[PDB]
Amino acid sequence: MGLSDGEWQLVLNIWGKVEADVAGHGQDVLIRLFKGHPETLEKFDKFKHLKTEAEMKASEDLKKHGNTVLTALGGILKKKGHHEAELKPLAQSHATKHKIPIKYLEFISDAIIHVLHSRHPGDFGADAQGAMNKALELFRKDIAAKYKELGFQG
Ligand code: HEM
Repeated sequence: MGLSDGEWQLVLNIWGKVEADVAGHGQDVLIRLFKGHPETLEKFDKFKHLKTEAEMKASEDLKKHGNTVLTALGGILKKKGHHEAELKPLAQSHATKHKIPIKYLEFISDAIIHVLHSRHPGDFGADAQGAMNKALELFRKDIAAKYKELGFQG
């Protein structure tokens, strides 16, 4: 499931573009996630009134969440697979406190890739697409294993 050094370089180069506007990218990720998979939105009582894309884009609170999520994921990606320390608290909260179904991590991975195509079509070529897919697959695989270790089957 690992990535080569070259693959990690493609991942971190496109992530570098995300880092120019972490909150905005993160907002767009959550908009894609919530619109495409409304069951995910249901996990956020505070966002229940957000129905349209425009309403979601207008929400500074959703933007803050976008920043939270992509800040943590960026920290994980920069470790190039050596992310035990970063993954531990995230698995613990999402498995045992928030109880977020493991499938939703696939949905958010898809959403990240959608946003990268949307914002960076010139710089997100097929090699970067493949490498980013591998990186998100590794993250998902590792956090799914932790979910089970923690006793969360959802
Ligand atoms: C790339 C995947 C994700 C990352 C990096 C991520 C990151 C985080 C971080 C850093 C926090 C705050 C600290 C904590 O409680 O752990 C958090 C809180 C939370 N996350 Fe996630 N998250 C991810 C995916 C999801 C998904 C897919 C959902 C639900 C659909 C979700 C639901 C929550 C909820 C309900 C909270 C508590 C919200 C609050 O009370 O403010 N997360 N997330």
